[PDB]
Amino acid sequence: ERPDLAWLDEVTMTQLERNPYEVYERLRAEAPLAFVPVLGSYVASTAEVCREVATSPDFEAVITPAGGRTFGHPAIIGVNGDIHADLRSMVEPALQPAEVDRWIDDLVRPIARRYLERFENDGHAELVAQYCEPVSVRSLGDLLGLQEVDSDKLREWFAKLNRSFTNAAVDENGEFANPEGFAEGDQAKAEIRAVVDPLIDKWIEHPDDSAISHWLHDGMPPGQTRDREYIYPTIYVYLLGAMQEPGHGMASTLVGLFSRPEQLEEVVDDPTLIPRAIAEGLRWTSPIWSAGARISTKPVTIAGVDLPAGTPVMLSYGSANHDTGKYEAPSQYDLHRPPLPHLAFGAGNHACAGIYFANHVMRIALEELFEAIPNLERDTREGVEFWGWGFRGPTSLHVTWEV
Ligand code: HEM
Ligand SMILES: COc1cc(C=O)ccc1O
Repeated sequence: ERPDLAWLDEVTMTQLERNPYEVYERLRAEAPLAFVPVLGSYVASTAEVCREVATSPDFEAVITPAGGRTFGHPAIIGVNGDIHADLRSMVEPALQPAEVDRWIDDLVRPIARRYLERFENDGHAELVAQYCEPVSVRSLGDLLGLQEVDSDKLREWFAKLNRSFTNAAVDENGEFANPEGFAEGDQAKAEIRAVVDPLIDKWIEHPDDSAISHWLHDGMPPGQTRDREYIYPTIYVYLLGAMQEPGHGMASTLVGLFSRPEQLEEVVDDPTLIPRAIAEGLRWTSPIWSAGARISTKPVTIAGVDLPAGTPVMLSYGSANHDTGKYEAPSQYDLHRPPLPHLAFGAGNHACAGIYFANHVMRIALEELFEAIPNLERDTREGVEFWGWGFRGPTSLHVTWEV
């Protein structure tokens, strides 16, 4: 509807999935808050606007249309008030820093070693499928109580939920343009139910130290549990983003380091720099790139746009993390970038609950990788492609090393 942005009418969903950075560079300059027709929503592209919307008292949580179609209610990312307070209290115990420090090393390090031992003497590997994704899902899967669900299956589930959650394209009338793209999300949920319903049956009668068992029991009156239908949407939140994003983050960090071979050498030589390398990695390609949204609760003015009450705004944190008002040459990976705040974990009341855990998973995984393969190099015979608008990461990461 905005005349000078008529070019946005020609932006396609495929373009945003393959490479959103050119469109979003224009948005950050022309319209930090803009309606994108193919997404059917206002989008916030700059750090100032994302931060304001995510922390404003005049906005509250909502799920995107395709996200809500995929997860239903009450997904922790999309609720407010008393329900959100309860779901936050439910997930937070195992994520508390002092608790994570008690067991994170004994959890992740043996998992990383197990997967590394399968290929560390081959001289070649595709690290997304052989290392980054397995370590991410096996670590969280064991924490949750899903020890008997294979990492192949956890990876398949987050991939299907990813595509369903981000099936956001809409047509002229604002209707989903690809309604059949939700079917594999529905099929993944059906499989998850078949596996998890018996585990919940068991945990209700025999609680244990698994996180989902504690979700059922913690804070409840004696003999009561949270109803499974009340917690399943937050289980899906985990089985998508919590399973996927640490693997995305460590892979993007590696791609970034490979693009700066001098900096990769530094980090291999001095592993205490791995946390700094990961933080730049998350800024450089944010795993949660534009998955979330807020909705206005009152009429509000943002970036010169007068929004009525009830207006959704998508939070494109991955674009915000390339805001040239903050960073110099943000499209380049730079380990020695001055440490600044970033928005890869969001902001406000709905900011990431698992930051401390996620950073440790990524750190320990990179530590063990660089120890087992110090002469790791990227297979330049292959190129690295990134995919995703809602969630973004490399689709593969071929490497080689002298055995
Ligand atoms: C590098 C890995 C990760 C990244 C980049 C990431 C990023 C984010 C982002 C951007 C949000 C939305 C924040 C907002 O809307 O302002 C979020 C929400 C959330 N994340 Fe993380 N995440 C990561 C890993 C994890 C892990 C491993 C867990 C659990 C163990 C987790 C648990 C959560 C939860 C529960 C929420 C919802 C918070 C709420 O709505 O109140 N995250 N995360
Ligand atoms: C932490 O996992 C999730 C986070 C988000 C944030 O927008 C969306 C879907 C997810 O599964």
